[PDB]
Amino acid sequence: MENFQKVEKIGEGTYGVVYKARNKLTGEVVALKKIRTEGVPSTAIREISLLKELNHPNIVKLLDVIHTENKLYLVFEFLHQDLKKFMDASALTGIPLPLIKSYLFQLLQGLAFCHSHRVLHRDLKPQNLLINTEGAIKLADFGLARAFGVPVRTYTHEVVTLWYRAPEILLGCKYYSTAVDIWSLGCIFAEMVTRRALFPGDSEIDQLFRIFRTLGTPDEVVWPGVTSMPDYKPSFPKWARQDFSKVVPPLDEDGRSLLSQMLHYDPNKRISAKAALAHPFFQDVTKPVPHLRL
Ligand SMILES: Cc1nc(C)c(-c2ccnc(Nc3ccc(N(C)C)cc3)n2)s1
Repeated sequence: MENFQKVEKIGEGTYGVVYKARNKLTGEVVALKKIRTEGVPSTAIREISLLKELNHPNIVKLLDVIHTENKLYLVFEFLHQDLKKFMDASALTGIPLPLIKSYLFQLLQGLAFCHSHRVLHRDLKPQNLLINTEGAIKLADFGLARAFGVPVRTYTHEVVTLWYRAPEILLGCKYYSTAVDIWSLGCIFAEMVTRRALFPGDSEIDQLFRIFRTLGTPDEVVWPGVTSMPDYKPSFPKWARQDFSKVVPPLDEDGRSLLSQMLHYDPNKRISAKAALAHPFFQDVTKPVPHLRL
């Protein structure tokens, strides 16, 4: 739009490229997401528009949705840093535990809010988790999946990450729930603690087999109905489960306990965002300040 001046390519999401822009009028700076051209589906517009109402302290506010020349522009509140970069910058030392815990608690609140309104993210990842100098962390691109859909190949000619995708999605379940966001957050939680991706799969089956190698191949005992999933193959190699003490050290037992409940195979046994908030892991939760470099 003519009311925005692109300052820099802040990223390239699934539905489109994201830019840091300057409203030539208001003078406010925002992150402008342009989504590519038959005229854009009406259903999407109406769905995306509803998102303008779901406002929460831990959800990146969607200021306006601009649909001109039959193109889509999502105007979001701008934040100075994503979790990915912050992590890379913390690589040598690592993010302090008090901060990791504050971030998880805030993300969980955001999720609780979204899940209570029957809205899920479906594609949580370090790249759409934004932080500010205030010690707050926010979820970006919420509800955009129900608007369109994330494939395995992107227009940016790059590659879609499956590292945080819940097993029910990889196994073909087409009617997944809020539980998929909990799984992703769990994978992110573990990544913050170890400074290494939990399940860095390079393909769908490679992704599924890395999960299996660590948590063990799911069966009807631990996941009733798993063998009935569309893509479940009786020929899946049978891997034994591995202790969480080796999965995410030196995370304390409360943290390990919580992560374990966030990583349960059965979506129904997977702890909810609301319940996660009552976990003893957050008994001593605080809100530290990140040492950000901008
Ligand atoms: C994918 C994304 N989708 C949305 C809606 C994003 C967003 C929203 C608000 N601020 C920022 N800020 C921001 C993003 C990246 C960086 N980098 C330095 C990579 C700095 C600030 N990013 S990111």
